[PDB]
Amino acid sequence: YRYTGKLRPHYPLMPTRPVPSYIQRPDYADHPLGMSESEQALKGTSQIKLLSSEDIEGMRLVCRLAREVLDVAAGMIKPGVTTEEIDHAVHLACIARNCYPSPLNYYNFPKSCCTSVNEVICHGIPDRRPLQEGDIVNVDITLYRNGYHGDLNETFFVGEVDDGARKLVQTTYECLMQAIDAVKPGVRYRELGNIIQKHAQANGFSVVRSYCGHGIHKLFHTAPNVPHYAKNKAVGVMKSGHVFTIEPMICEGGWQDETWPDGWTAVTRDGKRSAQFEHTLLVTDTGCEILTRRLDSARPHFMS
Ligand SMILES: Cc1nc(-c2ccc(Cl)cn2)nc(NC[C@H](NCCCCc2ccccc2)c2ccccc2)c1Cl
Ligand SMILES: [Co+2]
Ligand SMILES: [Co+2]
Ligand SMILES: [Co+2]
Ligand SMILES: [K+]
Repeated sequence: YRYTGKLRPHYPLMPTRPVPSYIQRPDYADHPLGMSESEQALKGTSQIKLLSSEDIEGMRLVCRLAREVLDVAAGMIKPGVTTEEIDHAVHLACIARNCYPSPLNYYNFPKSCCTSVNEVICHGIPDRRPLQEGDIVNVDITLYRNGYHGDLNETFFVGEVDDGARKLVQTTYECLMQAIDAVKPGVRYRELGNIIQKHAQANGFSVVRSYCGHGIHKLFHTAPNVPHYAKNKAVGVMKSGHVFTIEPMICEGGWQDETWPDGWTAVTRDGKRSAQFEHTLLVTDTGCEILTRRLDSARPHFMS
């Protein structure tokens, strides 16, 4: 394998961390290959679930808790801290909230959250590498509670960053928020990618094509599929009661990705930087409810 940039994996990984048996598990937690029986039963299906009142309540609670856990991660972003230490703190923060960390053993994923530094687009595996000043780093959190998953991500600055970092992170955030702004019943899911790409393209950046936003509730990933690039052919129309994510991955250079021999880590083919943001949204009559918003602060961590 020829690495696309300077980043390398830092092994060995610590033994996987157990989740105490009192915390409710998703079906895949104990499947040997980490397969989700309830997801695979609905594979290849465009049909979007419409959430009941108790579904909505369950989605509200878990996305609130997921935010709390991301805020925990954010507080630890500094030079010399390893992504593995972030993951350990994340893992304990999920347990304290009586939640299962959804990434853990998801299709055998080894860790409790995804940490994506610089050229890693998404799905970075927490490891022994100390964060370096100048780095940007995305932490993507999902929690599982009483049957429901809640999912969000933010990109952070590691100490002081160069001007290109500031710009890429800002634009990425702007892309997310412009797409959230257009969410309301009757809007086509395929339109969000037109908005995202138009904004990224205007700022000299490209949009990753191989990963998408997703529906989420009792399933971690399900219908709808939500591309972040223009002229995509996404199937579906937004409706009051739909719950899904927008999670645009935006690149300094070109849009193309490939995966490390670990089966998970997705990196730019040119080794330039990528940034990402994610909220889980609920479609309402006025627009959408941002289930994963910060409740006690106006902005994402990179601003404050
Ligand atoms: C954004 C995103 N993230 C993930 C993801 C998975 C694991 C971790 Cl640790 C972090 N993120 N998985 C995703 N999708 C997984 C997905 N699975 C959803 C359920 C389908 C069940 C199924 C049936 C047969 C073969 C594969 C999958 C899928 C599988 C194959 C092609 C596209 C998407 C997505 Cl969209
Ligand atoms: Co993912
Ligand atoms: Co996520
Ligand atoms: Co997601
Ligand atoms: K990154």
